[PDB]
Amino acid sequence: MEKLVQPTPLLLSLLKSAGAQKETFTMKEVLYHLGQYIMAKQLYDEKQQHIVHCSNDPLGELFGVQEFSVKEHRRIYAMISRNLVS
Ligand SMILES: CC1=N[C@@H](c2ccc(Cl)cc2)[C@@H](c2ccc(Cl)cc2)N1
Ligand SMILES: CC1=N[C@@H](c2ccc(Cl)cc2)[C@@H](c2ccc(Cl)cc2)N1
Repeated sequence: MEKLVQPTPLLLSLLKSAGAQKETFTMKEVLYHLGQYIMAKQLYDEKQQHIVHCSNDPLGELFGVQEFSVKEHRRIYAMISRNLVS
């Protein structure tokens, strides 16, 4: 069975605002809901669509960055892990 992870309060609140309805998730599920949030908030750069703008959004504080690239996967996993229960 795939390992389930447990978002801490702020990430959990974001995930549920995006439609999530449980407390533990596979990493694939966490990433899915985050992608939905980013899409819904229109955070992608208009010309460089790999870039997510966080400087005007609470996601910036959650991840601790101003922009990130969807192509930097290790970085994204790290930003999520800081928001998972150890
Ligand atoms: C969950 C997801 N599906 C893709 C998509 C792509 C286009 C559309 Cl219309 C819907 C979903 C992608 C996306 C969303 C927005 C942008 Cl700017 C770039 C990539 N995110
Ligand atoms: C273009 C695209 N690829 C997916 C992905 C899936 C996994 C990873 Cl590590 C990167 C991009 C998804 C995404 C983007 C950003 C986040 Cl935070 C979550 C999901 N959007």
